Amino acid sequence: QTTTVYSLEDLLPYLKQDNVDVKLAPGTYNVNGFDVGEDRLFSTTPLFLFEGSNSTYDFTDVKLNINTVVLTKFGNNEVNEIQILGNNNVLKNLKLEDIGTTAPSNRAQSIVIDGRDNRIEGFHLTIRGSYPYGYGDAFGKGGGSVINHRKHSGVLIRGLRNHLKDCTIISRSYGAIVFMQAASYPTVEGCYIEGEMRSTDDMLAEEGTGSPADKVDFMTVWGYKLPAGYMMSLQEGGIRAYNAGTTYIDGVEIQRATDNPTVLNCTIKNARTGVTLAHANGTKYVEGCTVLGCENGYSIGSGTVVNCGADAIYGPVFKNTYGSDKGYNADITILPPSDAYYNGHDAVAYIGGSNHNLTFRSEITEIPSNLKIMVSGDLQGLRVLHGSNPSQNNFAGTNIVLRNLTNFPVDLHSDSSNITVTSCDTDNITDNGTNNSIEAIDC
Repeated sequence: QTTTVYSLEDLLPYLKQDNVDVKLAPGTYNVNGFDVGEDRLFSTTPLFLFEGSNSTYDFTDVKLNINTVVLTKFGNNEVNEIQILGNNNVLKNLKLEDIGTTAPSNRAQSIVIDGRDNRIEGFHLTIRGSYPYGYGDAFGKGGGSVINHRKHSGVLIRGLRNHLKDCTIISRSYGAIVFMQAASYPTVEGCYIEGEMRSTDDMLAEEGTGSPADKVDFMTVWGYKLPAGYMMSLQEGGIRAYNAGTTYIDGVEIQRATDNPTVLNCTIKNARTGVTLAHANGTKYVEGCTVLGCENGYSIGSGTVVNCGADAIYGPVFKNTYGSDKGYNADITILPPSDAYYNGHDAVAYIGGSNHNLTFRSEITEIPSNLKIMVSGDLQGLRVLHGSNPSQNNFAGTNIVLRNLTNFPVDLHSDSSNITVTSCDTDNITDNGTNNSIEAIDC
Protein backbone atom coordinates (compact mmCIF):
# COMPACT_ATOMS: atom_id res chain seq x y z
CA GLN A 1 0.00 0.00 0.00
CA THR A 2 3.03 2.26 0.38
CA THR A 3 4.98 3.48 -2.64
CA THR A 4 8.69 3.81 -2.09
CA VAL A 5 10.75 6.27 -4.12
CA TYR A 6 14.52 6.63 -4.34
CA SER A 7 15.13 10.15 -5.48
CA LEU A 8 13.84 13.65 -4.83
CA GLU A 9 12.90 13.85 -8.46
CA ASP A 10 10.63 10.81 -8.12
CA LEU A 11 9.15 12.17 -4.91
CA LEU A 12 7.95 15.47 -6.26
CA PRO A 13 5.05 14.30 -8.39
CA TYR A 14 3.41 12.64 -5.36
CA LEU A 15 3.16 16.00 -3.65
CA LYS A 16 0.33 17.06 -6.00
CA GLN A 17 -1.66 13.92 -5.32
CA ASP A 18 -4.38 13.05 -2.91
CA ASN A 19 -4.63 9.88 -0.91
CA VAL A 20 -1.12 8.57 -1.27
CA ASP A 21 1.19 6.76 1.07
CA VAL A 22 4.81 7.39 0.13
CA LYS A 23 8.17 6.58 1.55
CA LEU A 24 11.43 8.21 0.56
CA ALA A 25 14.01 5.49 0.91
CA PRO A 26 16.60 5.75 3.72
CA GLY A 27 19.64 7.67 2.61
CA THR A 28 21.14 11.13 2.23
CA TYR A 29 19.77 13.60 -0.32
CA ASN A 30 21.53 16.83 -1.11
CA VAL A 31 20.00 19.98 -2.58
CA ASN A 32 22.51 22.42 -4.03
CA GLY A 33 22.54 25.61 -5.96
CA PHE A 34 22.82 23.66 -9.19
CA ASP A 35 19.46 21.94 -8.41
CA VAL A 36 17.58 25.20 -8.82
CA GLY A 37 16.56 26.38 -12.24
CA GLU A 38 14.28 26.10 -15.18
CA ASP A 39 15.31 22.65 -16.24
CA ARG A 40 16.58 21.63 -12.85
CA LEU A 41 15.06 19.69 -9.96
CA PHE A 42 13.52 22.76 -8.30
CA SER A 43 12.17 25.52 -10.53
CA THR A 44 9.99 27.19 -7.86
CA THR A 45 9.77 27.88 -4.18
CA PRO A 46 8.47 26.36 -1.89
CA LEU A 47 10.85 23.55 -2.78
CA PHE A 48 8.47 20.90 -1.41
CA LEU A 49 4.86 22.03 -1.82
CA PHE A 50 2.47 19.43 -0.38
CA GLU A 51 -0.78 20.25 -2.21
CA GLY A 52 -2.62 16.96 -1.83
CA SER A 53 -4.78 15.80 1.06
CA ASN A 54 -5.10 12.62 3.09
CA SER A 55 -1.55 11.50 2.44
CA THR A 56 1.27 10.07 4.48
CA TYR A 57 4.94 10.72 3.85
CA ASP A 58 7.56 8.65 5.59
CA PHE A 59 11.05 10.08 5.88
CA THR A 60 12.55 7.54 8.28
CA ASP A 61 16.33 7.48 8.10
CA VAL A 62 16.31 10.24 5.49
CA LYS A 63 18.80 13.05 5.77
CA LEU A 64 18.03 16.01 3.54
CA ASN A 65 20.85 18.53 3.26
CA ILE A 66 19.84 21.87 1.74
CA ASN A 67 22.66 24.26 0.89
CA THR A 68 21.82 27.76 2.11
CA VAL A 69 22.83 29.04 -1.35
CA VAL A 70 19.38 27.91 -2.35
CA LEU A 71 17.99 30.77 -0.30
CA THR A 72 19.45 33.25 -2.86
CA LYS A 73 18.41 31.37 -5.99
CA PHE A 74 14.90 32.70 -6.29
CA GLY A 75 15.45 36.39 -6.69
CA ASN A 76 14.04 38.69 -4.07
CA ASN A 77 11.36 36.28 -3.02
CA GLU A 78 10.77 34.54 0.30
CA VAL A 79 12.12 30.97 0.15
CA ASN A 80 10.42 28.07 1.92
CA GLU A 81 11.75 24.52 2.06
CA ILE A 82 8.38 22.87 2.89
CA GLN A 83 4.85 24.19 2.66
CA ILE A 84 1.79 22.20 3.31
CA LEU A 85 -1.37 23.43 1.56
CA GLY A 86 -3.54 20.35 1.69
CA ASN A 87 -5.40 18.69 4.50
CA ASN A 88 -5.09 15.66 6.72
CA ASN A 89 -1.51 14.93 5.87
CA VAL A 90 1.10 13.31 8.03
CA LEU A 91 4.81 13.94 7.46
CA LYS A 92 7.22 12.00 9.61
CA ASN A 93 10.78 11.42 10.73
CA LEU A 94 12.71 13.67 8.39
CA LYS A 95 16.14 14.99 9.37
CA LEU A 96 16.61 18.30 7.56
CA GLU A 97 19.73 20.42 7.78
CA ASP A 98 20.63 23.75 6.35
CA ILE A 99 24.15 23.67 5.12
CA GLY A 100 26.34 26.68 5.50
CA THR A 101 25.32 30.11 6.76
CA THR A 102 24.45 32.02 3.56
CA ALA A 103 21.74 34.58 4.20
CA PRO A 104 18.50 34.75 2.22
CA SER A 105 18.14 37.30 -0.61
CA ASN A 106 14.92 38.35 1.20
CA ARG A 107 13.74 35.99 3.98
CA ALA A 108 13.06 32.31 4.58
CA GLN A 109 10.98 29.83 6.52
CA SER A 110 11.89 26.25 6.78
CA ILE A 111 8.43 24.82 7.15
CA VAL A 112 5.03 26.38 6.68
CA ILE A 113 1.87 24.51 7.67
CA ASP A 114 -1.28 25.76 6.04
CA GLY A 115 -4.51 23.82 5.44
CA ARG A 116 -6.17 21.81 8.18
CA ASP A 117 -5.61 18.69 10.30
CA ASN A 118 -1.97 18.27 9.28
CA ARG A 119 0.73 16.72 11.49
CA ILE A 120 4.51 16.87 11.29
CA GLU A 121 6.10 14.34 13.69
CA GLY A 122 9.61 13.20 14.58
CA PHE A 123 11.37 15.86 12.50
CA HIS A 124 14.92 16.95 13.31
CA LEU A 125 15.46 20.42 11.87
CA THR A 126 18.62 22.56 11.90
CA ILE A 127 18.14 26.15 10.70
CA ARG A 128 21.07 28.25 9.42
CA GLY A 129 21.61 31.31 7.25
CA SER A 130 20.39 34.78 8.16
CA TYR A 131 21.42 38.43 8.48
CA PRO A 132 22.47 40.04 10.71
CA TYR A 133 23.45 37.12 12.89
CA GLY A 134 24.86 38.00 16.28
CA TYR A 135 22.68 40.87 17.55
CA GLY A 136 19.24 39.39 18.14
CA ASP A 137 16.59 42.03 17.48
CA ALA A 138 18.61 44.98 18.84
CA PHE A 139 18.87 46.63 15.43
CA GLY A 140 15.42 45.74 14.13
CA LYS A 141 13.03 42.80 13.77
CA GLY A 142 10.46 44.48 11.50
CA GLY A 143 10.20 47.73 9.55
CA GLY A 144 12.30 50.79 10.24
CA SER A 145 15.38 48.72 11.09
CA VAL A 146 18.73 50.19 12.12
CA ILE A 147 20.38 47.22 10.35
CA ASN A 148 18.29 45.71 7.57
CA HIS A 149 17.65 42.02 8.12
CA ARG A 150 17.32 38.79 6.10
CA LYS A 151 15.50 36.55 8.53
CA HIS A 152 15.31 32.77 8.48
CA SER A 153 12.68 31.26 10.77
CA GLY A 154 11.88 27.66 11.64
CA VAL A 155 8.34 26.26 11.70
CA LEU A 156 5.43 28.56 10.83
CA ILE A 157 2.14 27.00 11.97
CA ARG A 158 -0.96 28.43 10.33
CA GLY A 159 -4.27 26.95 9.19
CA LEU A 160 -6.57 24.93 11.45
CA ARG A 161 -5.84 22.15 13.98
CA ASN A 162 -2.28 21.79 12.70
CA HIS A 163 0.01 19.74 14.92
CA LEU A 164 3.78 19.72 15.52
CA LYS A 165 4.62 16.60 17.53
CA ASP A 166 7.87 15.27 19.01
CA CYS A 167 10.20 17.34 16.83
CA THR A 168 13.67 18.73 17.51
CA ILE A 169 14.24 22.24 16.12
CA ILE A 170 17.76 23.68 16.44
CA SER A 171 18.23 27.22 15.16
CA ARG A 172 21.47 29.06 14.52
CA SER A 173 19.55 31.69 12.55
CA TYR A 174 18.06 35.10 13.25
CA GLY A 175 14.35 34.30 13.20
CA ALA A 176 11.59 32.76 15.30
CA ILE A 177 12.03 29.06 15.92
CA VAL A 178 8.42 27.93 16.16
CA PHE A 179 5.75 30.52 15.54
CA MET A 180 2.05 30.81 14.76
CA GLN A 181 0.37 33.21 12.33
CA ALA A 182 -3.39 33.09 11.64
CA ALA A 183 -3.39 29.59 13.17
CA SER A 184 -6.62 28.27 14.67
CA TYR A 185 -6.26 25.52 17.28
CA PRO A 186 -2.54 24.89 16.67
CA THR A 187 -0.85 22.36 18.95
CA VAL A 188 2.87 22.04 19.67
CA GLU A 189 3.57 18.90 21.66
CA GLY A 190 6.71 17.22 22.95
CA CYS A 191 9.16 19.38 20.99
CA TYR A 192 12.74 20.32 21.84
CA ILE A 193 13.50 23.88 20.64
CA GLU A 194 16.96 25.37 21.00
CA GLY A 195 18.77 28.58 20.08
CA GLU A 196 22.00 30.19 21.34
CA MET A 197 22.96 33.27 23.35
CA ARG A 198 25.36 36.21 23.29
CA SER A 199 25.96 38.88 25.94
CA THR A 200 25.41 42.54 25.10
CA ASP A 201 28.87 43.09 26.61
CA ASP A 202 30.33 40.88 23.88
CA MET A 203 28.40 42.83 21.24
CA LEU A 204 29.64 46.11 22.71
CA ALA A 205 33.22 44.84 22.51
CA GLU A 206 32.88 45.21 18.69
CA GLU A 207 33.62 48.89 19.34
CA GLY A 208 36.23 50.11 16.86
CA THR A 209 36.13 46.95 14.69
CA GLY A 210 33.95 48.35 11.91
CA SER A 211 31.17 45.82 12.54
CA PRO A 212 27.60 46.66 11.46
CA ALA A 213 26.75 47.57 15.07
CA ASP A 214 29.95 49.59 15.44
CA LYS A 215 28.93 51.61 12.36
CA VAL A 216 25.61 52.65 13.95
CA ASP A 217 27.32 53.35 17.34
CA PHE A 218 25.23 50.50 18.85
CA MET A 219 22.06 52.61 18.62
CA THR A 220 19.16 50.18 18.98
CA VAL A 221 15.67 50.36 17.55
CA TRP A 222 14.48 50.87 21.13
CA GLY A 223 15.84 54.42 21.08
CA TYR A 224 19.02 54.09 23.16
CA LYS A 225 22.52 52.69 22.99
CA LEU A 226 22.67 48.94 23.58
CA PRO A 227 23.05 48.52 27.36
CA ALA A 228 25.68 46.31 28.92
CA GLY A 229 24.79 43.50 31.30
CA TYR A 230 22.16 41.52 29.40
CA MET A 231 22.19 38.09 27.77
CA MET A 232 20.39 38.01 24.41
CA SER A 233 19.27 35.18 22.18
CA LEU A 234 20.50 35.19 18.61
CA GLN A 235 17.04 33.83 17.71
CA GLU A 236 13.62 35.35 18.10
CA GLY A 237 10.87 33.55 20.04
CA GLY A 238 10.97 29.88 20.97
CA ILE A 239 7.21 29.47 20.59
CA ARG A 240 5.50 32.75 19.70
CA ALA A 241 1.98 33.53 18.48
CA TYR A 242 1.51 36.62 16.28
CA ASN A 243 -1.73 38.66 16.21
CA ALA A 244 -1.66 38.97 12.44
CA GLY A 245 -1.15 36.65 9.53
CA THR A 246 -2.52 35.09 6.41
CA THR A 247 -3.36 31.40 5.90
CA TYR A 248 -4.93 29.24 3.18
CA ILE A 249 -7.54 26.55 3.88
CA ASP A 250 -9.82 24.80 1.36
CA GLY A 251 -9.33 27.41 -1.31
CA VAL A 252 -9.89 30.37 1.06
CA GLU A 253 -7.34 33.07 1.93
CA ILE A 254 -7.81 34.04 5.58
CA GLN A 255 -6.37 37.02 7.48
CA ARG A 256 -6.69 36.72 11.25
CA ALA A 257 -4.95 36.48 14.59
CA THR A 258 -3.87 33.15 16.04
CA ASP A 259 -6.50 31.58 18.31
CA ASN A 260 -6.76 28.71 20.81
CA PRO A 261 -3.11 27.59 20.94
CA THR A 262 -2.04 24.61 23.04
CA VAL A 263 1.55 23.86 24.03
CA LEU A 264 2.30 20.56 25.78
CA ASN A 265 5.48 18.99 27.19
CA CYS A 266 7.93 21.16 25.25
CA THR A 267 11.49 22.09 26.18
CA ILE A 268 12.75 25.48 25.00
CA LYS A 269 16.38 26.54 25.45
CA ASN A 270 18.20 29.80 24.70
CA ALA A 271 15.49 31.62 22.72
CA ARG A 272 14.20 35.17 23.15
CA THR A 273 11.10 33.79 24.88
CA GLY A 274 10.04 30.38 26.03
CA VAL A 275 6.31 30.48 25.30
CA THR A 276 4.65 33.77 24.35
CA LEU A 277 0.97 33.56 23.46
CA ALA A 278 -0.35 36.90 24.73
CA HIS A 279 -1.21 38.00 21.18
CA ALA A 280 -3.35 34.93 20.49
CA ASN A 281 -7.10 34.98 21.10
CA GLY A 282 -9.34 32.27 22.53
CA THR A 283 -8.25 29.67 25.07
CA LYS A 284 -4.51 29.52 25.80
CA TYR A 285 -3.19 26.41 27.51
CA VAL A 286 0.40 25.49 28.38
CA GLU A 287 1.24 22.33 30.33
CA GLY A 288 4.36 20.38 31.22
CA CYS A 289 6.95 22.69 29.65
CA THR A 290 10.55 23.47 30.59
CA VAL A 291 12.17 26.80 29.59
CA LEU A 292 15.94 27.04 30.11
CA GLY A 293 18.13 30.09 29.63
CA CYS A 294 15.61 32.20 27.72
CA GLU A 295 15.27 35.99 27.96
CA ASN A 296 11.67 35.48 29.14
CA GLY A 297 9.83 32.40 30.41
CA TYR A 298 6.04 32.44 29.95
CA SER A 299 3.81 35.28 28.67
CA ILE A 300 0.40 34.01 27.54
CA GLY A 301 -1.65 37.12 28.47
CA SER A 302 -4.61 35.09 29.76
CA GLY A 303 -5.34 31.41 30.26
CA THR A 304 -3.55 28.54 32.01
CA VAL A 305 0.11 27.69 32.60
CA VAL A 306 0.24 24.50 34.64
CA ASN A 307 3.05 22.16 35.72
CA CYS A 308 5.65 24.32 33.93
CA GLY A 309 9.18 25.34 34.85
CA ALA A 310 11.72 27.98 33.87
CA ASP A 311 15.09 29.03 35.16
CA ALA A 312 15.85 32.70 35.75
CA ILE A 313 19.45 33.03 34.63
CA TYR A 314 18.89 35.46 31.75
CA GLY A 315 15.43 36.94 32.35
CA PRO A 316 12.13 36.63 34.22
CA VAL A 317 10.24 33.33 34.25
CA PHE A 318 6.92 35.18 33.99
CA LYS A 319 5.85 38.49 32.46
CA ASN A 320 2.41 40.01 32.11
CA THR A 321 2.57 41.61 28.66
CA TYR A 322 0.14 44.55 29.11
CA GLY A 323 -1.99 46.18 31.78
CA SER A 324 -4.90 44.65 29.84
CA ASP A 325 -3.81 41.12 30.87
CA LYS A 326 -6.69 39.47 32.73
CA GLY A 327 -7.31 35.96 34.01
CA TYR A 328 -3.75 34.61 33.85
CA ASN A 329 -3.63 31.44 35.97
CA ALA A 330 -0.12 30.07 36.38
CA ASP A 331 1.76 27.52 38.45
CA ILE A 332 5.46 27.90 37.58
CA THR A 333 8.50 26.24 39.14
CA ILE A 334 11.62 28.39 39.17
CA LEU A 335 14.16 25.78 38.09
CA PRO A 336 17.77 25.51 39.25
CA PRO A 337 20.09 27.52 36.99
CA SER A 338 21.22 25.82 33.78
CA ASP A 339 24.31 28.10 33.75
CA ALA A 340 25.62 31.07 35.71
CA TYR A 341 23.20 33.95 36.28
CA TYR A 342 23.45 36.91 33.93
CA ASN A 343 20.02 38.51 34.32
CA GLY A 344 20.11 42.23 33.60
CA HIS A 345 16.33 42.56 33.93
CA ASP A 346 16.64 42.58 37.77
CA ALA A 347 13.44 40.54 38.11
CA VAL A 348 12.34 36.93 38.24
CA ALA A 349 8.73 37.94 37.43
CA TYR A 350 6.82 41.07 36.41
CA ILE A 351 3.15 40.98 37.36
CA GLY A 352 0.35 43.34 36.41
CA GLY A 353 -3.10 43.46 34.93
CA SER A 354 -6.00 42.07 36.96
CA ASN A 355 -7.65 38.93 38.31
CA HIS A 356 -4.63 36.61 38.09
CA ASN A 357 -3.92 33.54 40.19
CA LEU A 358 -0.18 32.93 40.32
CA THR A 359 1.84 30.31 42.17
CA PHE A 360 5.64 30.19 42.09
CA ARG A 361 7.53 27.20 43.48
CA SER A 362 11.22 26.65 43.85
CA GLU A 363 13.91 24.85 45.84
CA ILE A 364 16.49 27.52 45.16
CA THR A 365 18.23 28.84 48.26
CA GLU A 366 20.91 31.11 46.71
CA ILE A 367 18.94 34.14 45.47
CA PRO A 368 20.88 36.63 43.28
CA SER A 369 20.74 39.97 45.03
CA ASN A 370 19.18 41.75 42.03
CA LEU A 371 16.27 39.31 41.54
CA LYS A 372 12.77 39.80 42.92
CA ILE A 373 9.13 39.20 42.10
CA MET A 374 7.75 42.56 40.97
CA VAL A 375 4.08 43.47 41.16
CA SER A 376 3.91 46.65 39.05
CA GLY A 377 6.81 49.10 38.98
CA ASP A 378 9.56 50.00 36.53
CA LEU A 379 10.94 46.80 35.01
CA GLN A 380 14.59 47.18 33.99
CA GLY A 381 13.95 45.05 30.92
CA LEU A 382 16.30 45.30 27.95
CA ARG A 383 13.55 46.41 25.57
CA VAL A 384 11.46 48.56 27.91
CA LEU A 385 13.99 51.08 29.16
CA HIS A 386 13.56 54.87 28.88
CA GLY A 387 9.96 54.71 27.68
CA SER A 388 10.57 52.09 24.99
CA ASN A 389 7.56 49.81 24.40
CA PRO A 390 5.60 51.80 26.98
CA SER A 391 2.51 49.56 27.14
CA GLN A 392 4.69 46.64 28.25
CA ASN A 393 6.05 48.34 31.37
CA ASN A 394 4.98 50.52 34.30
CA PHE A 395 1.42 49.30 34.55
CA ALA A 396 -0.89 48.63 37.47
CA GLY A 397 -1.79 45.30 39.04
CA THR A 398 -5.15 44.80 40.79
CA ASN A 399 -6.98 41.84 42.38
CA ILE A 400 -4.18 39.29 42.04
CA VAL A 401 -3.49 36.17 44.11
CA LEU A 402 0.25 35.60 44.50
CA ARG A 403 1.37 32.39 46.23
CA ASN A 404 5.15 32.68 46.67
CA LEU A 405 6.40 29.22 47.61
CA THR A 406 9.99 30.35 46.98
CA ASN A 407 12.76 32.20 48.76
CA PHE A 408 12.60 35.07 46.25
CA PRO A 409 11.76 38.55 47.58
CA VAL A 410 8.56 40.33 46.50
CA ASP A 411 8.27 44.09 45.76
CA LEU A 412 4.72 45.47 45.50
CA HIS A 413 4.93 48.87 43.84
CA SER A 414 2.74 51.78 44.75
CA ASP A 415 0.68 51.03 41.61
CA SER A 416 -0.28 47.64 43.08
CA SER A 417 -3.63 47.22 44.83
CA ASN A 418 -5.69 44.34 46.25
CA ILE A 419 -2.80 41.88 45.96
CA THR A 420 -3.28 38.81 48.19
CA VAL A 421 0.24 37.53 48.92
CA THR A 422 1.10 34.29 50.70
CA SER A 423 4.83 33.66 51.14
CA CYS A 424 7.37 31.33 52.73
CA ASP A 425 8.78 34.50 54.36
CA THR A 426 7.25 37.98 54.76
CA ASP A 427 10.43 39.71 56.01
CA ASN A 428 11.73 40.15 52.42
CA ILE A 429 8.43 41.60 51.12
CA THR A 430 8.29 45.35 50.44
CA ASP A 431 4.72 46.63 50.23
CA ASN A 432 4.14 50.07 48.86
CA GLY A 433 0.74 49.37 47.38
CA THR A 434 -2.86 49.89 48.45
CA ASN A 435 -4.98 47.39 50.39
CA ASN A 436 -2.57 44.48 49.90
CA SER A 437 -2.68 41.41 52.14
CA ILE A 438 0.50 39.66 53.14
CA GLU A 439 0.53 36.39 55.07
CA ALA A 440 3.19 33.87 55.90
CA ILE A 441 2.92 30.17 55.27
CA ASP A 442 4.91 27.28 56.66
CA CYS A 443 7.36 26.26 53.91
